Amino acid sequence: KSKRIQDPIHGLMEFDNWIVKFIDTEHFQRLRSIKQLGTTYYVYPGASHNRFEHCLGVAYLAHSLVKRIRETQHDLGCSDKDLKCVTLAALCHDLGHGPFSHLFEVFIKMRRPDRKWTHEEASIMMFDDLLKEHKEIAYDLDDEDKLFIKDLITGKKPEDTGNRSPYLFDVVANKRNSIDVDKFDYLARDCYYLGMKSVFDFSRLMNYSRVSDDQITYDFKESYNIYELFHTRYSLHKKAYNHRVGKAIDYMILDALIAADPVLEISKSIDKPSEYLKMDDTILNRIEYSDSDDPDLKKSKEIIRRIRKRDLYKFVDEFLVPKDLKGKFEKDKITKIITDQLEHDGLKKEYVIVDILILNYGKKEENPIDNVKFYDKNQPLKVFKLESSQVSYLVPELFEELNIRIFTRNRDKIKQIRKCFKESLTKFFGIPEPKTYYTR
Amino acid sequence: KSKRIQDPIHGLMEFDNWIVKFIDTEHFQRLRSIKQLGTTYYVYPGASHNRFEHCLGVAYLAHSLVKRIRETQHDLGCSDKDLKCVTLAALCHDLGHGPFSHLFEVFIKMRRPDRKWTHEEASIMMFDDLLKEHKEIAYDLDDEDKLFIKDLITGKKPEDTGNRSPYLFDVVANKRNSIDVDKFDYLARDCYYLGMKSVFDFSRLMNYSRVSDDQITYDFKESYNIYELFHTRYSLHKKAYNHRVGKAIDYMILDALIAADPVLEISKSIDKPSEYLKMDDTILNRIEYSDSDDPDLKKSKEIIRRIRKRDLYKFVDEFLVPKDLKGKFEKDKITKIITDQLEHDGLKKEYVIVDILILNYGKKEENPIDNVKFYDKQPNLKVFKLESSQVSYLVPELFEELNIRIFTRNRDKIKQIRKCFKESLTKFFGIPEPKTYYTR
Amino acid sequence: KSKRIQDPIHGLMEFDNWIVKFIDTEHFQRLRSIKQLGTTYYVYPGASHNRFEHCLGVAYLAHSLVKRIRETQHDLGCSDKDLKCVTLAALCHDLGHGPFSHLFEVFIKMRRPDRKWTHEEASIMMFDDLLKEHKEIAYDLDDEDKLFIKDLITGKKPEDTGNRSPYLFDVVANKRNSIDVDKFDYLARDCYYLGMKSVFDFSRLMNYSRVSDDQITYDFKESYNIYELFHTRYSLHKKAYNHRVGKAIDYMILDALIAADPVLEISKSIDKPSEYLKMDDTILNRIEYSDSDDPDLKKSKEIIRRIRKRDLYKFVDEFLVPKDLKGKFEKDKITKIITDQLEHDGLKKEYVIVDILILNYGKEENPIDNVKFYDKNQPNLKVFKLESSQVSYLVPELFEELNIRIFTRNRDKIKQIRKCFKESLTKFFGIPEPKTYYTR
Amino acid sequence: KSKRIQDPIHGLMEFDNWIVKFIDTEHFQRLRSIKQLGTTYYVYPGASHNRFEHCLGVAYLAHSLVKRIRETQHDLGCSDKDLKCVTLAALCHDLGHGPFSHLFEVFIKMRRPDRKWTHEEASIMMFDDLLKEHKEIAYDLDDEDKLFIKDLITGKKPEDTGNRSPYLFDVVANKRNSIDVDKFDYLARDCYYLGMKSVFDFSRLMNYSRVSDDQITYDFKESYNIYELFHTRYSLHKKAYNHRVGKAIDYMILDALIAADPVLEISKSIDKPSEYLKMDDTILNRIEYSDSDDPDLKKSKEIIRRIRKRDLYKFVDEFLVPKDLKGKFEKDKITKIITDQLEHDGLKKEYVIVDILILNYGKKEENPIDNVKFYDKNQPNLKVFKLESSQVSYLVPELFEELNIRIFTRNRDKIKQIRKCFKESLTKFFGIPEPKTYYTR
Ligand SMILES: Nc1nc2c(ncn2[C@@H]2O[C@H](COP(=O)(O)OP(=O)(O)OP(=O)(O)O)[C@@H](O)[C@H]2O)c(=O)[nH]1
Ligand SMILES: Nc1nc2c(ncn2[C@@H]2O[C@H](COP(=O)(O)OP(=O)(O)OP(=O)(O)O)[C@@H](O)[C@H]2O)c(=O)[nH]1
Ligand SMILES: Nc1nc2c(ncn2[C@@H]2O[C@H](COP(=O)(O)OP(=O)(O)OP(=O)(O)O)[C@@H](O)[C@H]2O)c(=O)[nH]1
Ligand SMILES: Nc1nc2c(ncn2[C@@H]2O[C@H](COP(=O)(O)OP(=O)(O)OP(=O)(O)O)[C@@H](O)[C@H]2O)c(=O)[nH]1
Ligand SMILES: [Ca+2]
Ligand SMILES: [Ca+2]
Ligand SMILES: [Ca+2]
Ligand SMILES: [Ca+2]
Ligand SMILES: [Mn+2]
Ligand SMILES: [Mn+2]
Ligand SMILES: [Mn+2]
Ligand SMILES: [Mn+2]
Repeated sequence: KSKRIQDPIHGLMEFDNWIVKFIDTEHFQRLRSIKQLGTTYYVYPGASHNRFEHCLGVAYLAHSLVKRIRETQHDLGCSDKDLKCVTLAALCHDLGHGPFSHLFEVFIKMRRPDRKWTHEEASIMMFDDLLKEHKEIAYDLDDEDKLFIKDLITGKKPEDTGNRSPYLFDVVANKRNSIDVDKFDYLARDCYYLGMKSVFDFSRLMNYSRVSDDQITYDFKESYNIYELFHTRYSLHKKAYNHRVGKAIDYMILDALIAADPVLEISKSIDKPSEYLKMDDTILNRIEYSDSDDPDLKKSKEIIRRIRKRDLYKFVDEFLVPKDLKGKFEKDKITKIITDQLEHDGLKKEYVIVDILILNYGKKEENPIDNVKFYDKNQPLKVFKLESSQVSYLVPELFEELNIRIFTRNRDKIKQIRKCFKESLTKFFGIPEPKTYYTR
Repeated sequence: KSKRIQDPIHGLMEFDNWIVKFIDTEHFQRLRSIKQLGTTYYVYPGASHNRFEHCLGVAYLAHSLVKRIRETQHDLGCSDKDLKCVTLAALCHDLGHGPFSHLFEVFIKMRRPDRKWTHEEASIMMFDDLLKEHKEIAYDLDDEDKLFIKDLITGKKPEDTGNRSPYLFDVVANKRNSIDVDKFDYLARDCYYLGMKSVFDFSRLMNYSRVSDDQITYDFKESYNIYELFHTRYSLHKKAYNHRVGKAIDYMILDALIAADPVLEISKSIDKPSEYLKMDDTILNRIEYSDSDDPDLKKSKEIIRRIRKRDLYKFVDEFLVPKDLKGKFEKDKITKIITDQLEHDGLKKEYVIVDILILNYGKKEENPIDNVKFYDKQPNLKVFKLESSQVSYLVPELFEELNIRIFTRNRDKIKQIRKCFKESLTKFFGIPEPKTYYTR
Repeated sequence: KSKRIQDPIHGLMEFDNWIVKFIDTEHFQRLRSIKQLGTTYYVYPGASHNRFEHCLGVAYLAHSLVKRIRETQHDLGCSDKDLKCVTLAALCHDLGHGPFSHLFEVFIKMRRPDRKWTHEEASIMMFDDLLKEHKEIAYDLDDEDKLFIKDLITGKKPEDTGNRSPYLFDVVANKRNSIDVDKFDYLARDCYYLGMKSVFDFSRLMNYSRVSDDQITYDFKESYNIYELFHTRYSLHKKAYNHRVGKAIDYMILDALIAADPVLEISKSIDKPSEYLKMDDTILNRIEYSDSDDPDLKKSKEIIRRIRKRDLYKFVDEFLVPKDLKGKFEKDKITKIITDQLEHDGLKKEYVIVDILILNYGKEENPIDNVKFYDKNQPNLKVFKLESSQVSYLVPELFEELNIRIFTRNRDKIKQIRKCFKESLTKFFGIPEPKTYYTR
Repeated sequence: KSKRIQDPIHGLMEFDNWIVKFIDTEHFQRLRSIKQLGTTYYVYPGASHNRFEHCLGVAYLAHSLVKRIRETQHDLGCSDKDLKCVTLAALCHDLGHGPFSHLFEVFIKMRRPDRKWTHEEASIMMFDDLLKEHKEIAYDLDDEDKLFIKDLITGKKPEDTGNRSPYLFDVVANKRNSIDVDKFDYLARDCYYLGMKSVFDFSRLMNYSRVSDDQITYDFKESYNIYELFHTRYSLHKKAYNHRVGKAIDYMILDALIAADPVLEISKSIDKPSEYLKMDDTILNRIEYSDSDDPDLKKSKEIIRRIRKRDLYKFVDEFLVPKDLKGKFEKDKITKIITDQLEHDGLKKEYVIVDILILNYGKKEENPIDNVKFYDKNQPNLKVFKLESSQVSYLVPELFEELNIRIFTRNRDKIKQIRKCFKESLTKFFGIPEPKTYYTR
């Protein structure tokens, strides 16, 4: 009946036999071969964790959070089916992730930019395919139930929630608060495995929440803890997720996948669920260990061998554009002028890689503790909202960061591309003195 | 002939006999009876630690850091005597702390305002008496070495450093960076004992620093870690150090010390070292259990019995002043108006307590990382200071935050003076509807 | 009403309003000044915790355990009244501890050996006085319920459990198994504060237990966890509790209390609860800082100054008896021949101290004795006992250890007393060569 | 030059540039695709770590320890070459590990028992190939240094260590104490990743040791800490390393490997370095993601399919032999009685699996604390001594060598039936009329 999974983050998690059925499926077990942080493992060797174990924690969190809500608020009318759908939604929210997680999206964009593929779109396809091949374990699931699970995976804004337990949309994919149990898991899981520390305490948000006004409301004593949630995500982005060598290795993995695409048809595995079953991170080993004499795979094997020998794409120069010049930036425009500068004075454009780095705290430029409602235990008083002049705390110095990083495929000539970077910056942005991150 | 002391933060601490004899002085062992966090133990039962164990950690960190500097930079001319002086400075930096730690500094502030007594001065007096009664253990120290220890304890600004190893002044009492091993210990110690998490890693700061420009410079990779030093301290202030009930219990202690002062001469103990040797946290127990029928001591026991019954001074409300009204504030000027407001409607002044809270991200109002010089293991020309864009992270919204907190010695008139605080706020130099802490 | 208290081991413990009424009493608040490990703080600086916080954890653990039992086994009939009794028993079990915890028990044994006093008896008396002094609290409990609480504080053998929830006797003071939530707290709290590690995990024993056969049964997969409970207690005794310098300072505190006993009536405070409320660890400070001219206070003050100066009683030698000579041992007899040996061939007998050390793993019982198990894998309701032939794990080399440790009050001579010990061993025991620990 | 690598166990690890060139070889980076705990990840999802990160820590600890010895005991004569040699042994001590670690040894033994191939032999084979294909990075090593490095990986008894710094054999593969920095790392790394606790503190063992009598001696105050090293490893075996379902999936992987061997020739990979370079855990995916219709491949594909659907081999029962009955026991002889009993009154023997579990507190039935020499800081004149019941009392295993007979079934419908045959064959093998198995109540 009930199962028990030992996890370093959540301890011992209990899953009912109903949950276990969807777990013991080739669709979900596929997540064991998909790394949670992609190429971070190649810079932070502790980041070996996969999306499989992360999804178990989100399902455990969502099930127990909704179970606490149902039992403490019996007048809410939340049914057993509502608890089952939110548990399946949490369990299958990352089912559609591809090899190296978000990097597969960039790969498919570079290959088929018109398909507009995204990982949670594949989550819908994989969820349906699991229900088709294992309809026995989903006998109790209705057609309106099946769409409920899919709508919770993607999340809905507070205006288009409907009448099917609107607070349940705050659990897995939060569009109003961005405070969800999925973030509770990976923030702590990645912190644990990267060997990093965090102040945010998700257990207090797990137990000291409540449902009011069709939304999950939190104790007003937890306001600074909610601050530390997005602070942990901000710090994780600034310390590990956006590491420069990790991005250089990311572009090498892309060039390898592109080269091996015509023979293996990697960018086509997303068209069929049967083909997506076999797509995971082991594709890198398949290319590496391929003995074929195809010039595509030979180029792809060379890039993979370059990873193993640490002969990676080197960094050239970085530039943070000021907020005053943010309006003039354009990814396609800045790429053309830079490549023209290499073509005019320099070498081939094949060497240079123009990378864009967008760091957004919260939702765009929105402050923390926005659209979240608070309560007081003493006053059993309507939900309230704290004003900007009522609470102060730590804040990101720059809410929106625009960084134009330059990588070179060839490690021979870096100083010439570094000079060419300043030449392109002074005539696109007009700044006579481009204050690049490598100042003089 | 050394001694290894086991500690939950630093593991096995190694102490040689030259300082062990200093640790085995009744002057140092007095710190066993002075809690590190004063009255925080009454709200956080885990905060049981005292200043004695903290000072052992600081002495351990100062000795190991300076020993590494001596073993890695032989050209600095740092002697074994210089190792002794900075180690002794660390051990005795908190020697002059009184009962309930900083609570005693504000007790003497009322009783003897002209004295302007600080625990840094008592540390000098206590250190002097230590050498007076234990001159057998200070035979190799001259007055120059003695005066060096005094200066290291008080800390000196970079300009007033002299040529007696100016870099050593950054070790125990940093007046330039605020990055000292004292902060290293108690931040890790308080987090461990309070049960709160920290984002700071002091071991990295200990192992990745070098001496240059007559100061302590840090690796560029530790820039984020330096931010998390003050992040951790800020969060600790916002959650534990400045707890409202902690200050409520504080004001009770001050009142009880005031009533017992004409009988016990508590405020006079800071004048003679042999009188100060008998002054610690236990004076509350001595007053509580004393059976004398003195009228001045009767009120002290009544206040102390109020603590045991948790019939404490009740928090009423607090007001976070806006940035625009900071210059419009004056502590003594505003206290007049709430005194006049209470005698109009309500009761007498004896029930209200006005409290000022100054929360500082680092000493005073400045970003402390702007005073840290860094080095990049691509050897830069000289040690450099981080520019505006070289690094961006979590900055405080208000570097200096002023909070007007209102406490009452009567628990029944919580709403009569909650109004009078708002009427005083709205009538003093403010706004039609003040937004205090409990306004919604 | 309900209050939550942060604890570094249990996180956030919630106490109902009826529990807070007991906490907010001078009887219970007295435990704030009763160190959990007595003089261990003088060897392990991290052991600054008190009996106050330990008691909160036992109450939280006991309450949470028995409440989960009723919510999962409704057929048991465990009423809300029984939940109240076992929670109070856990909260007040250590209410009778005196200064330095168990050390005070040895002190009263040496002073009034005919009283046969124990802190449990003082815990009942402190519980009776608490109710007498607070008539407004604890209205639900009747006289029969008051007897139940006292019986749970002392514990009862399975033959005298009665007919009112006999399983509840396993929660606080377990006599048939010794597996209780009291050990769950201090094993973890002492490890945390001493800076030690343990394999035992009380949380697994908390949520995976079942009540049957009028007792508390456990999952048979936790049989090795039960092994590690008693392993952790055995390891804590062998590493911290029984430290040789800890016992040396123990005798110093005892000698000082003896001198001051006629004046201060320390050993007589266990007769009147009103006198016992002022009996806490700060009594050492009142003696140390006394200005009285009585000769015993000077003798008491001189010993305390020896503690601060670290001129402690020096450990001379220690001898472990073999199993075949255990029966030929008697504390009074071996002390006499050692005393007579010092008197004839040596110095004054006041120098030598003869200390017995008994270390029992659990008598000589096996750690899985008398605990019944249920199989969660196969759905079952019957309990079973694991035979010794179907389990194998770690086990102490010596289940019972008897050591004769000798300390001297005079550190001028040691080798002389050490020689008298060896000659007394050959005269009291038939061995010609003494297998002491200071052989070489 | 030097590089700093962040690790959750050791924090920041520094590596000199010469060590980095070995790390950045395809032979070392292959360990990124080999799980440290084999199939344990299928039971404990936190145990996702690979041999690459574990070997990084071991080389870091081995370098730190030996570097300290050279700086605190100049008179020993430990050369830079010696420090280079032991660090390389630590980095390559797991170089020849096959897919799912210890599982591959059983696959070679089952397929080719005459070879008796061990991953130390493959470690030798892949270490020689590492230097052959990267000769520019090993220019300073001579033939004797290579023999020094190779022997440090295996380890040597105290009677077989020469005069070339014999204490260094205690750093990576300790044959006298079993106290090496290999255990220092994976004991902590496995606990951190499985989500389990440990009483051992390897930091104390790293700094409170001293070399004398051609060995590594430990401070007297660390005697309890040493006991907890083997306490932690013993506890890790009883809950994680020897999990029944982990062993059940171990046999599933084996059956699928034998079934796929005629087509993929997996067992031949242990012969040529170039082929073993492609040998890692990913072969589980290549077999299940192939598309050929070979009947041998179809049999292995089904086994992998039952892994994903948790239609695994079911644990039947376990029998701990008594100490008296341990002398009268033989693996091949007891197995015949069980198959004969199942072929008599049951179904075919293809469903039953006979597994013999051997748990050692040390290496065999010796106590490793009896082979470590201790010293005293307050008595430096006193020669290093062994523990001789003088303050030597702690927790020891009841059986220093635990022998367990476990039965697995390939079909879950015959669990109760095979359970009877296990007790039947137990009665006709041992002189025990009523055997008390694991599931007997
Ligand atoms: N070299 C190397 N670094 C690793 C490896 N695994 C994790 N890392 C970490 O990831 C980071 C990658 O940086 P580098 O390997 O130096 O890449 P790079 O900066 O282009 O190379 P350099 O220009 O020589 O510094 C390193 O600093 C390591 O801390 C590995 O296998 N090899
Ligand atoms: N001296 C001293 N030791 C402390 C103190 N706090 C904790 N300890 C620990 O207590 C242990 C025992 O104290 P010792 O000073 O060694 O007592 P002792 O063994 O009788 O004295 P010695 O003759 O110097 O060895 C030491 O090893 C320290 O690790 C302290 O404040 N002073
Ligand atoms: N009452 C009480 N609280 C404690 C104690 N120890 C720690 N605390 C914590 O300290 C916090 C302070 O709250 P209270 O003691 O109730 O003080 P208060 O808020 O002024 O009192 P109330 O108005 O009744 O809430 C509590 O929330 C507890 O979590 C204790 O011994 N008694
Ligand atoms: N079912 C299942 N168990 C897992 C999984 N991952 C880890 N485990 C753990 O492995 C343990 C044993 O696996 P089980 O699925 O129970 O397989 P089994 O014990 O041989 O057979 P059953 O208990 O009848 O299901 C479980 O108790 C889980 O804690 C998983 O993905 N599915
Ligand atoms: Ca309150
Ligand atoms: Ca000593
Ligand atoms: Ca099972
Ligand atoms: Ca680099
Ligand atoms: Mn996710
Ligand atoms: Mn300090
Ligand atoms: Mn207790
Ligand atoms: Mn290894």
